[PDB]
Amino acid sequence: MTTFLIKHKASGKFLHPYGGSSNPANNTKLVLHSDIHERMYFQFDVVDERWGYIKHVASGKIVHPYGGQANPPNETNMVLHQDRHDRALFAMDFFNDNIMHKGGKYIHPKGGSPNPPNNTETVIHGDKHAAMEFIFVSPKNKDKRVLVYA
Repeated sequence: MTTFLIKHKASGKFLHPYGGSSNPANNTKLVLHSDIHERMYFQFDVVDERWGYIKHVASGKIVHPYGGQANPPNETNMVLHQDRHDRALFAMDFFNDNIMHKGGKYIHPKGGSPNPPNNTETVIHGDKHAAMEFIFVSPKNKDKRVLVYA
């Protein structure tokens, strides 16, 4: 199914598991990093119309708010975990360019910087601004948007 990079729009860095492993342990944090390789490729498993799991290709683990809450508060870390459940549902809003968790909050770089350094953690946060925007691009062309829903 269609593979993509999650690119932070303001800085051009990508979502990675911290340490870049092909098999990250449960609860490894998701960070921003400039490197491109097969261990930062993602896919999107549609569950219910806009909602689905954001899946790390190399390991098959998916994105979760740490602790798996329905309504994680601001600053909750994004991590990878093997479990599938409704608290790991996100919508990939490719029109407003953001990623929304089921509870209504978004993925941010921690600190909200438009230029986070390599290995900055990502967190849940309710705010909307230029620095929490993400676009979904081809592994072979980091400037070409791809359709994550098909």
